[PDB]
Amino acid sequence: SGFRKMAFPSGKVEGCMVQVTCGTTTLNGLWLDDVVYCPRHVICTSEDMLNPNYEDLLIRKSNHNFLVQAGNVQLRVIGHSMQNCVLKLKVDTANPKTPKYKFVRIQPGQTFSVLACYNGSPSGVYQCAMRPNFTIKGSFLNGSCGSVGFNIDYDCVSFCYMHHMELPTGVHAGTDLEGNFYGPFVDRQTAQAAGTDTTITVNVLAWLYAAVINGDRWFLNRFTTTLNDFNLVAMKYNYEPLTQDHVDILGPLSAQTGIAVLDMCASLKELLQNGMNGRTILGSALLEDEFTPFDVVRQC
Amino acid sequence: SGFRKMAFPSGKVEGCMVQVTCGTTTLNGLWLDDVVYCPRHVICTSEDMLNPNYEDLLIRKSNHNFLVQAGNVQLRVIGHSMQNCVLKLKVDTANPKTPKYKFVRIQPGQTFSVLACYNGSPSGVYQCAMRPNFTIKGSFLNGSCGSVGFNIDYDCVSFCYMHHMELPTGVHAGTDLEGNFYGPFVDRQTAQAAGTDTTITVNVLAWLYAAVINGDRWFLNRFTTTLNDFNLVAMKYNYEPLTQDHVDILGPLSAQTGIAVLDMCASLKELLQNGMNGRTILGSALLEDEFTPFDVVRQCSGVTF
Ligand SMILES: O=C(Cc1cncc(Cl)c1)Nc1cncc2ccccc12
Ligand SMILES: O=C(Cc1cncc(Cl)c1)Nc1cncc2ccccc12
Ligand SMILES: [Cl-]
Repeated sequence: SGFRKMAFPSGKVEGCMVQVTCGTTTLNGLWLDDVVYCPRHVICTSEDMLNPNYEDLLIRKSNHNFLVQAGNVQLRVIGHSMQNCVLKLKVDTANPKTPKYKFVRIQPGQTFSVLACYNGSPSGVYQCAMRPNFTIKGSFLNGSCGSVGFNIDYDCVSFCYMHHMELPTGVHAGTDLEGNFYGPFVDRQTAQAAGTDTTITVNVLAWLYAAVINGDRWFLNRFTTTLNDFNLVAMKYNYEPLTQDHVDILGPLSAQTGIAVLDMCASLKELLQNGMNGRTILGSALLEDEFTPFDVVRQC
Repeated sequence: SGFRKMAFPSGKVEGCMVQVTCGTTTLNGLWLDDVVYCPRHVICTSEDMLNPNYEDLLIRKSNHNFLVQAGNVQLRVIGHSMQNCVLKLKVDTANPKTPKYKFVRIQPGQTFSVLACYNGSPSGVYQCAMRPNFTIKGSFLNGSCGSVGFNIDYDCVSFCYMHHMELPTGVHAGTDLEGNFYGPFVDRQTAQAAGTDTTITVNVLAWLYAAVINGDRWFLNRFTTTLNDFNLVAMKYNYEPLTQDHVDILGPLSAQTGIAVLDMCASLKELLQNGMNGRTILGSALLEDEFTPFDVVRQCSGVTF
């Protein structure tokens, strides 16, 4: 019993964190096999942050301009290339602690663990979700760039995020491990704003199922709803539309608890209308949307 | 920016997790040097659990009755002994991944990271606090016994908790690494109930400072209070008393934000008597009490391990 925001154990990722220095800038890199991946903005100066020409800046660099430190050992860069917004530094040593891994691009609503790092050293691990506006609500200070988001599948690490920047509202933007940004963001200091965020509806429903599995039933009601009526109500509270894919994904939780998805959708509509009235669900006074249907099944 | 419930990086502890099997029971063990530590209830049957004589049950066991598995390698047990509610299995191999470590007993209100394990394999890591009623509000399924709680200080792991059981309310009880239970709990299948819990006041204040550091100031007010008046109010809402030690510990956060501790207590007093009024603090509609003053400083200053 119990329901916690739970991150994956970070050990497999910790053995991959290195420090990358280029001139006066120091950030984190991910060392897998003989390649160190890091945000390409490590090559930028003060004059190169509004409109950097990364191809132009990178061509002026030599391998010895990149200082890579893995623990107290300096690694030798023997090649460099850019793939979208990530810099790939070929090193003369394969990381002996390289886990079984994959690079996966995730969709909004998906969760992942973040190993927040500074100077190539892991400082904390937390859990977050890719918001519908493609930002993440992380906990990051200056120097955290290059920190990664991941999930674990048995013994395989799926790297899904690399931290690049903090937007004016304090939220964070980054890329997959192929350097493709999540969202309409660019690695430039030009004025950028995250779109209005919305609640991840499928995740809230999954968390309501987690609460039922844990014995919390106060919010249940005798009503059901059509998918369309639910979506008309949901949109008014800035909740993401619930698709037939989401209904299908909630099938196993629906089968386990005996509460049909549209029946739970009517509970959610009622909660949105009434609030909680001094009550909590799984120790929370707000509807939690950073647990996917997959997370709920795994944890329960 | 941002404020998350953040656990310590679990790698140093992951390299210590092993699976311990005794008869039909399988749980987790902590392999440090040449000793595997695990809950002594691994030697119990369902009947033994009802009223166990652990000295009697342990004397009947031989080293070969304990199957210890570290990854896909079986370790050989060469000795066994009991220290309070923890079983210590001497193995013929020192764990090459043994980090610098200490066994520390924590106080209620202190936080720590839990590496939840099943079959000697780490499955998740989460941050929690030792409640004032000595339970932890964890997330554990059957097979999680032997999962450990820890903190990291520089490169040293301080092991502070080992999971033993789930109480009827769904909360969890366990011991320090010397086998001494936190709280008035016993390792027996019997009627046990956690006491009425209270809010960790010093931690709520630390989290209010974290909110101010992150730009959330709506709850601040012009008022201050005496420590006695605050404690009279706090006692009424099932909040732990705030001591002069807690006030001193909140000193650095008070200096950084410019809000005296008793000034933040007057904000907390008003939050208690009046509620949040539709507002949130750090994305929460409840006052969070599972971040200590040290956790707030660590997170808002980026300390690494
Ligand atoms: O945002 C940047 C640098 C940067 C700026 N403009 C564009 C790019 Cl691609 C990168 N860094 C930071 C990341 N995360 C949290 C931070 C908290 C404080 C200060 C800096 C932080
Ligand atoms: O509580 C026990 C076994 C036990 C029973 N009586 C006394 C002792 Cl010392 C130990 N196990 C469990 C621990 N944590 C979460 C669990 C969720 C479901 C089922 C079992 C769980
Ligand atoms: Cl402090």
